[PDB]
Amino acid sequence: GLSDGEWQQVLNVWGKVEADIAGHGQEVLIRLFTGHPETLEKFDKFKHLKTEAEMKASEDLKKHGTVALTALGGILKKKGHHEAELKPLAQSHATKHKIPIKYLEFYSDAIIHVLHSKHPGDFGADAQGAMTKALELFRNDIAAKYKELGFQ
Ligand code: HEM
Ligand SMILES: O=N[O-]
Ligand SMILES: [S]
Repeated sequence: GLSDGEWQQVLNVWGKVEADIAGHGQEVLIRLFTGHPETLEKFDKFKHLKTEAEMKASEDLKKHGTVALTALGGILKKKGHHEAELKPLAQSHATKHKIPIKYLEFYSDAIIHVLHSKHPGDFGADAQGAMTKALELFRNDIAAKYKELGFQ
């Protein structure tokens, strides 16, 4: 788990996302898709996009970015007591969307990158530590459900 101090830092950083959830959610998926084009292939409805500019221009991409980061935000605000929130995501991502856990690692990395890129000099070493631990906690708990489902 995380200490109370660490959860405080996590949710303080999340304040930055909450002020522009769609812009942050869009940049996260653009960073995913451009750094790891295999990820793009899991979305039939984005799979049409060839270029980053079409990605930037895509209002449905922004919308999905909003859906995804809102769901992460809700999970983070449970400070690890997130069993009921994780279950359906584990199930849909492992069994319907067929998303290898490695791609959730790429996604977590993309969140860190995007925070530094939008807030350079304002995402301090303590905050990156705490945010990385929360994301790892999420991945570990999801990984347990994937194992249960035989996906990984
Ligand atoms: C923190 C990580 C993530 C969160 C919180 C998240 C959340 C969500 C949510 C709330 C939905 C809609 C509800 C559902 O289908 O369960 C969704 C749909 C989906 N997610 Fe994720 N997701 C995450 C990571 C990923 C990653 C890494 C990928 C692929 C590389 C992915 C692929 C998808 C796909 C394909 C859909 C279906 C999209 C559609 O409507 O056509 N997700 N995600
Ligand atoms: O909760 N103090 O690390
Ligand atoms: S997603």
